[PDB]
Amino acid sequence: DTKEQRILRYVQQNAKPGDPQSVLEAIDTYCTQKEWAMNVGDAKGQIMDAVIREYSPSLVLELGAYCGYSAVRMARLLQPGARLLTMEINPDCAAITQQMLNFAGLQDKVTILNGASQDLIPQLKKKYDVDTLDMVFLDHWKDRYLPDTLLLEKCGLLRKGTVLLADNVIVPGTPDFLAYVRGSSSFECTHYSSYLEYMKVVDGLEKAIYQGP
Ligand SMILES: O=c1c2cc(-c3ccc(F)cc3)cc(O)c2ncn1CCCCCn1ccc2cnccc21
Ligand SMILES: [Cl-]
Ligand SMILES: [Cl-]
Ligand SMILES: [Mg+2]
Repeated sequence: DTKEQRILRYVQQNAKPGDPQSVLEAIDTYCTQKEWAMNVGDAKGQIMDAVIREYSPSLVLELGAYCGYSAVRMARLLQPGARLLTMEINPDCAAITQQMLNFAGLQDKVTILNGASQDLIPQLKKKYDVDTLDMVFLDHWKDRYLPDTLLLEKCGLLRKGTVLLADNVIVPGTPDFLAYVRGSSSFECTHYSSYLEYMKVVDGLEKAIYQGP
C-alpha cells in the first residue's frame, strides 16, 4: 500500500466515525509519529479555522484535496447548507479524500471535482451551478496559483469580498502569486506566518481579498 492508504486506515482504526475533530487528530498523530505527509497540519490549520469562522462562507472552492485533511477542517466549520467543492487531479487521492469525508460524516457538505483546475474552473458556472465563490483555498501546484486566480476572475467567479487563502507561500513557495496579489489594487493582502506541517520550518498562509476590477 501507499502512504495515503496507511493514513486512511489509521484514521478508520483510531478516530471516531462521524467525529471530524477526531479525524484531524488521528491524521496529525500519524503524520507526526509515523510518516510525514503534505497535509496543511494543525499549525496552519488553526489559522484556517480562524479565517473560516470570521467569514462563515457559504460556498468554498478548494484547489488540491490530497487525503482530505483541509476539506475535513473547513467542512466541519461550515454552517448548515453551506458547501465545499474540492478539486483533486490524482484519482487515487480523490478516492482517499472521499473515503475520509465519508468517515468524518461530512459527505453531504462536500463535492469532489475530478481533474485539473485549468479544465474544471471553466465548468463551475454551468456544470456545478456556481454563481460566485465566497472563499478559495489554494493548495495545489504552486505554478497554478497565479494563473488560476486570473482564470477565476476571467470566468466571473470572484465577487467583492471573495477571500483567497493560499497555503505554502513560503515553502515550497509561490513567488509569482505573492508578488502579483501584493502589488495589485484589486486585492487586500495579509500574511500569516506559521510553520510547515509537522516541521520546525517556517511557512505561511496568504489571505488576499478580492476588491473588484
Ligand atoms: O506539493 C504540495 C505541497 C508540498 C509541500 C512540501 C513542503 C516541503 C517539502 F520539503 C516537500 C513538500 C507542502 C505542502 O503543504 C504541499 N501542499 C500542496 N502541494 C500540492 C500537491 C499536488 C497538487 C496537485 N493537484 C491537486 C489538485 C489539482 C488541480 N489542478 C492541478 C493540480 C492539482
Ligand atoms: Cl490537506
Ligand atoms: Cl503542524
Ligand atoms: Mg500545502
